[PDB]
Amino acid sequence: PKIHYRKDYKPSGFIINQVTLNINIHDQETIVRSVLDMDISKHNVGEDLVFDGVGLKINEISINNKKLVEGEEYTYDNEFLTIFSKFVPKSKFAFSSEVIIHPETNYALTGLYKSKNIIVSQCEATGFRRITFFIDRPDMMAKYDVTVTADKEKYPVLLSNGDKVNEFEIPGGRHGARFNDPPLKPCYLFAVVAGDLKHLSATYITKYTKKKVELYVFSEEKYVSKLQWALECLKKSMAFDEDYFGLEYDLSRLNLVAVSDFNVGAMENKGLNIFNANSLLASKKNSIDFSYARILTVVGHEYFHQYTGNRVTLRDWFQLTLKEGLTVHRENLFSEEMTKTVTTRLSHVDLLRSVQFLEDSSPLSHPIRPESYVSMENFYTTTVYDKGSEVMRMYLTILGEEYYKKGFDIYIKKNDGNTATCEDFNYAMEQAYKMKKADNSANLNQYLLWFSQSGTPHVSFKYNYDAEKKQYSIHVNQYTKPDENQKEKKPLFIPISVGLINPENGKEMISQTTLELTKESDTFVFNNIAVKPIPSLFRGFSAPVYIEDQLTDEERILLLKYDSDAFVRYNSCTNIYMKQILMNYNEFLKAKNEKLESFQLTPVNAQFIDAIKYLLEDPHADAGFKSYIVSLPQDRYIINFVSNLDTDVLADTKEYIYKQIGDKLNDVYYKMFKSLEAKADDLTYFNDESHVDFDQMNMRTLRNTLLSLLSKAQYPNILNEIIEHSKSPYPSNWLTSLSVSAYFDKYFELYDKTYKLSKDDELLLQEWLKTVSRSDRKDIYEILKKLENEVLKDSKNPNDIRAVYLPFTNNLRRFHDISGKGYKLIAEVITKTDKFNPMVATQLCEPFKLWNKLDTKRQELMLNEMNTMLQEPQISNNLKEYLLRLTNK
Ligand SMILES: CC(C)C[C@H](NC(=O)[C@@H](O)[C@H](N)Cc1ccc(OCc2ccccc2)cc1)C(=O)O
Ligand SMILES: [Mg+2]
Ligand SMILES: [Zn+2]
Repeated sequence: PKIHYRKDYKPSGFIINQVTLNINIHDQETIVRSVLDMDISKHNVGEDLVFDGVGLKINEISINNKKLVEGEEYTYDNEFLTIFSKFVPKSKFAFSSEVIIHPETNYALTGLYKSKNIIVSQCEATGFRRITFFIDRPDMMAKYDVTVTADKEKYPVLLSNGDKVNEFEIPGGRHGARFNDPPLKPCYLFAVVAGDLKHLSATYITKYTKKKVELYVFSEEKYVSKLQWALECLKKSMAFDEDYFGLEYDLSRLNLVAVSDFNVGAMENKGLNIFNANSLLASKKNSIDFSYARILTVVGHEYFHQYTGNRVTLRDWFQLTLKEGLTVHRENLFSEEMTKTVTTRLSHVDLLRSVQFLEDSSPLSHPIRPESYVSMENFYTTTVYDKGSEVMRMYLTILGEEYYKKGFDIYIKKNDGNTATCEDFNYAMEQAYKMKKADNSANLNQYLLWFSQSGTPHVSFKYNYDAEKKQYSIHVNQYTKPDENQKEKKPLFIPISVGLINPENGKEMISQTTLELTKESDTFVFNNIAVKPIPSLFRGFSAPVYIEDQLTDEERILLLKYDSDAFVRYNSCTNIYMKQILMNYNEFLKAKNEKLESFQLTPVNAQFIDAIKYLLEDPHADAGFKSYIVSLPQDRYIINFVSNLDTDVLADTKEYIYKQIGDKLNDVYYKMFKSLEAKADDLTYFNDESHVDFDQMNMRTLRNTLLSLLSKAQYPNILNEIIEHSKSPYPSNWLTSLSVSAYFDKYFELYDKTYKLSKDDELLLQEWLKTVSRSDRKDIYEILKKLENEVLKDSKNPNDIRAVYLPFTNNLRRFHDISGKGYKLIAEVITKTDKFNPMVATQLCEPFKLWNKLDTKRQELMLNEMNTMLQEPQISNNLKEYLLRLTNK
């Protein structure tokens, strides 16, 4: 397989100026006629004309309307069409082709495919070449004129990019629409949709130009009543880009379309965003709370690409983080402003430090701008997206809001409807940095290391306080562990937002301060510090690093109680838990290894338990934040701190810590579960489709977390509460009633009740499947088998497959069963899925990412399943490449 290197970028010897498509959809085949108006570029050296073209069946090809003949004048190997240079004109010419494709049997969901009764395209990154021949790379900018025809009764709604310029009838009960999109775009932003779609619409008037924009949200008829929140999210997105960035939408119309079968969450095709239904459709009756934030996130995110990705484009796929990390960052700012809850930021940090930190210490570790790739899996990653987002957010932290906005607007104005690279972004930020520091000497050259260096930096602290001098010192060190990408890691530009808390009264002792650490170590001294402070370090999580605060648990407790920054409070709690987990883990591990007949465990710090109770019982404290403090750190976060992690031992450690705290706090939890009911489950706005209260949803999160704690504990009579909860109108509640009932004889009664409530809404059924999969059941393997036989069957819908299996992979005790049966089961699913959808098969590999972090027995079991998969004669390029990289072959 071909390895592509970043440094080898060279412009094509061809230009494609105009694409004119005719897409004729029939029952058994789709006919795609394409005329490319092309030219020879200044880089041309009289090479062969080579088009990408995957799985296309050629009816004809022609140059200047002269039919070309196979073998003589072109060859085609199902991947590349080669037109021998002697037949390629030397000035402007027309290339035309007619190919046949088969969206009905395209279960890989890339290129043109059928999702239920909707025909839909997915072209990012390399899917356009599965529709027609092209030079399928994002620097080939062209104009598009697209005509789609189809059976009118089956496909009454025809959509593509641009303006609909004509609609016409065709003999045989068919009809057509022509869409012309004169602005240049890369082919990965082409889309087409045909179906019996229903819609909601609104008109948005832009802030400055006062342009009327038509907004249409589409879905199949069955679910059209689930579109209202998306439309509200879209309006919000557009207002935020105006308000924060001063950016308005440029086009007459924006369509959002929900489809049932989709490899990812959504896709920003220009004017025609296409979504996984699970990231567009929601109702209060038929969705869990999580859907509301998800739809807000995904509508926002694809909307923000209209600038960062669609108007300012990528020259090549190595710059992916410049559209994805920057767009994630824009959506984070949006969501933070929309939700007004601290849990928006904390949830993103929680993901980065579990999932992305895991990736960055795995054999898959890469910088946010990789130097090479064989498959797009090397790009579409939590590193590129989420660490990329934190790299983009660090500019805002360094510059502050006014100068960040100034630098952002420099980038937009300079690069609007060109291609840009990460260096172009850094440049624009640097111009702002100069303006802010007040000198053209200052630069951000060191900052560029965040794009090229892999691995997570470790930042550690020592302190000094001189009481006589009133002088306080923070000594900071950074280190990044060498890996496969850099043998010698350089110091990064790390911005460290800090506060100093007076431990006597909880007050801030200094103004807003961001320490700029640019060397391997530095000492920051503060004068006129009246009392020894407790430092509040990396406020807001100000750089994507392992923070080693070297604080005592008494200092962390004081921050947890009294600090002003939510992340630091959360982090201090996290750190207290980690110190406890590592200690108890080692005590259990020693008892297992030494086969001890008796041993001691270090109990949970009582003052920490007291602090949790203090916060829980504070009626002015935030319910979302409360839910994080009563939860231990994610397993995938904890794994970053333990070599040869024995999962069973970790499961015993967690059990012990949870039981220690519950033994003190269960009455508090019960009281709160009851006192929260009225506001959490308030039905006042249940039938107001547009009324979304993120604080109220966080109250339900807290109740549902507490209920789980109480049910695991077999708190007296909790089953009564569980059964009553099953009767709630909110799916978050009644599906929670299912999961927490796992600990009781009522589980299967609730399984049936909740199945019946879920079964007639495709997405709700998927949420039910997740709830069953995640259930803490001793007979979980038998339950999956029942899901497989009765519900999932041979569904190829990636939402169904992911729902049945992924939540189960997080079951620490059972997925990691020492027989290896869990690893076996998931490898079987990956291999089955790989036959028709290599992308989703590769997604299903996720639990294997930490394989080399586990105890040696499990390392061996996982490695055995990965090698079994690798040996499959029919393995896809995508899966093979992924597993080869993961297993360090
Ligand atoms: C909210 C947001 C983070 C949601 C998120 N959306 C996005 O990633 C969009 O903007 C992307 N352009 C859409 C996209 C994502 C992945 C992708 O694979 C190409 C590929 C091919 C082979 C192997 C791995 C990956 C193509 C498009 C979401 O879909 O989950
Ligand atoms: Mg289905
Ligand atoms: Zn994106």
